[PDB]
Amino acid sequence: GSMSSKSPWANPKKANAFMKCLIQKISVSPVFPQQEKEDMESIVETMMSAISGVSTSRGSSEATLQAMNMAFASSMAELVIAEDVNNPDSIAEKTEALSQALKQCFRSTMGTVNRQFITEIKHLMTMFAAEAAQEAAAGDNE
Repeated sequence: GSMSSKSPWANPKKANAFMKCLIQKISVSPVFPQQEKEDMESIVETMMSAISGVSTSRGSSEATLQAMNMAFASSMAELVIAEDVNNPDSIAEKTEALSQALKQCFRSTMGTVNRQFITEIKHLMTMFAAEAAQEAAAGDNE
């Protein structure tokens, strides 16, 4: 909103709602296969496990905020890499859906249209996928 506290992963309570919001959108599987849902479910449990590992409930750290934020993007990026190499067309549709999901999820949580996280996530996702794709292309050379 006009004035809102920037507590993305800082507050697990809102983090859970934010994550579930994005997770459920993906779980809809309108274009992506339900196979990814099972992997995603494992990722969600792992991310929650990681949070538990970081702290039982009370505790915070800059390392955690950055590592977990990067970790969420990295896990999605890994899924993106597989889809990108196998079929980049899917990525275009998938990113459009994700863009919509991010906008709706952020507005439904923090209610802030900051695209700093979106830009960072997209940048890392594109950078990681691009690098991976180049490696995949190099591996599958002629």
